[PDB]
Amino acid sequence: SIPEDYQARLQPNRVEGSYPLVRMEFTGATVDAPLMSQISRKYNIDVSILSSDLDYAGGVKFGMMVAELFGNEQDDSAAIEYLRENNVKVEVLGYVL
Amino acid sequence: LSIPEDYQARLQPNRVEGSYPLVRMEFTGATVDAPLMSQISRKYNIDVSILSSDLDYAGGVKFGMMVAELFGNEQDDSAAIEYLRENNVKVEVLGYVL
Ligand SMILES: [Cl-]
Repeated sequence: SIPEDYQARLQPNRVEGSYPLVRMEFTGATVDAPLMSQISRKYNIDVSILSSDLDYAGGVKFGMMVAELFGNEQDDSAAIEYLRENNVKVEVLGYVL
Repeated sequence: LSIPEDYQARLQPNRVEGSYPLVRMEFTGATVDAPLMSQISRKYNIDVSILSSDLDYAGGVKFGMMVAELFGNEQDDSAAIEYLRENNVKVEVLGYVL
């Protein structure tokens, strides 16, 4: 489920002037922390949230979020590995030009 | 419009020591097109602890709701809430979580 105007602009590889579009999955294995806040501060990422379907039930926060990550290549790569280190599953769908 | 049991039990009408606001934020096509959670995370040093979100993007518009606990100082969270409102996010302070 990716909006069609983002699809039309989605490329497989990173070109000049494009930014990663990610789908992030959260489960009861994901570290319990304000991770979007932390990468916003630590790596100078603007997390442009497109869609989310996160829920909290039975003591667990779970679901998915799709976001475009605005920053530079070094910073967005660092932020993606930080999220993976904290057990967010991150799929880099492509780069939005 | 639901809020998880365990949060409900801890949710107070007023701000006490060691409590933090729980907010419900509504996004419509009137909301400024900006990475607002990132912006308040930096500008006001707010940790946005997201409980639930139901945000969709269709037809050029992001819309829906997000419920989050806002961790920071009282001065900073009040400033961040006003910043969100100024950017046309509807913000309901549901209470304070102790
Ligand atoms: Cl946002």
